[PDB]
Amino acid sequence: GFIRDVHPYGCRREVLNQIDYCKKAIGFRGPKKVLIVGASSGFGLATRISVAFGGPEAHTIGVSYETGATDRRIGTAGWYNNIFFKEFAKKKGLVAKNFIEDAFSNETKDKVIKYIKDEFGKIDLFVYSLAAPRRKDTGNVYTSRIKTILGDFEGPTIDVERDEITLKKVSSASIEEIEETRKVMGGEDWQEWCEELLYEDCFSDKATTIAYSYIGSPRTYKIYREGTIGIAKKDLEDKAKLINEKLNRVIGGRAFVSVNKALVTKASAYIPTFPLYAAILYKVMKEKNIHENCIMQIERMFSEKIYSNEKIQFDDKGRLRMDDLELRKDVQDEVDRIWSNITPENFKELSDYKGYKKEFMNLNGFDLDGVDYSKDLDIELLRKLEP
Ligand SMILES: NC(=O)c1ccc[n+]([C@@H]2O[C@H](COP(=O)([O-])OP(=O)(O)OC[C@H]3O[C@@H](n4cnc5c(N)ncnc54)[C@H](O)[C@@H]3O)[C@@H](O)[C@H]2O)c1
Ligand code: NA
Repeated sequence: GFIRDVHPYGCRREVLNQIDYCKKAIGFRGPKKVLIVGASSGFGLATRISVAFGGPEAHTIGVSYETGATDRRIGTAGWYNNIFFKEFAKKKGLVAKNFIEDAFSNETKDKVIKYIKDEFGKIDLFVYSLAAPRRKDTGNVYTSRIKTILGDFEGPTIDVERDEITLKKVSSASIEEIEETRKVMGGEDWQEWCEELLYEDCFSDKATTIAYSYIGSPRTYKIYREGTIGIAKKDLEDKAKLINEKLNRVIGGRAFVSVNKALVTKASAYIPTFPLYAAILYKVMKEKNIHENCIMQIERMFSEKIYSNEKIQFDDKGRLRMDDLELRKDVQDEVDRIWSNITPENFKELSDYKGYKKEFMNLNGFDLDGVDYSKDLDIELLRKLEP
């Protein structure tokens, strides 16, 4: 029998690589009691590692939805990340709790809050960053769709299995899809978490909460500012204000949206035009030593913009812009320069495809220096592993 999409110890190592980046950094202080929804991967994971080993030596509750190994299956990356982060966190004497539940349901929130007042203590930083393809409740099921609102979006995607470009297309969304996508990817559940945490008295005074977005360049506005994702994110952005206002009154805190930069996801892999833009961008930004990955993105966000000596610099919209380096004039030009020369035949050498692909396999624990791949694994060893 063979591994599939996830390597369990490549996952250990990847978490560890991000921990080691954090341990070595200039270090910051601020949060001590931290709640993350969507803690098992991407920014949730990086945020969790950045607050635990960034030097705040903070305690964390991760909410995430993942499954593990049975005698037949191997389980998800996020599942293993949760386990290894616990392991490495307890070894440092920090609390890492794991609720592996549906975050959208009330009986989950009640589990979480119940846990906070009883054992954990007042949360000082709340990060909401779950990306689900679907939601529940009531008893209805809403599905998230990546679509336009008018016309078509076609552009190149990257087939990492076959190292080639494929032109893929995205059509227009029905009114209800526009609406299901807003229930999933908008800031409603965020808002409801926030409120229930506030009134059940779980926010430390001046406490902070973020949610994460993406804006992109004009090339992708049809999708990210105009489409079903853009409408979901403009809703999220809107709820940011309605919470900033509240927590500022009741407990003197703040809420806001952080606009992250272009990163390689699985879910970003089959949106048109973005895989290729990001691979180009990766090159551009590497030949300017300003490329950042997920953990550098978050480290920088905390130790320079949120929890630094200086005062917090917001955009003209109440949004923290961590895509500031991505959207710099010189950088965008160079992408637009390279874009017009890219072909299905030469793309591998005009964009940082290598790095783009490396970063894909790494999410899943593949292609990592520090791991023995030809080695075999034991299924009974992975199942006994618990969060
Ligand atoms: N390039 C991009 O398209 C791009 C760039 C920057 C930011 N983003 C934004 O990044 C944010 C996070 O990106 P990511 O890479 O961190 O995502 P990710 O997909 O890696 O993270 C998903 C998290 O959601 C958790 N989750 C999923 N369903 C859940 C559920 N039902 N209940 C509880 N938890 C659940 C998952 O367990 C996981 O923790 C997203 O909000 C996305 O919009 C996207
Ligand atoms: Na996340």
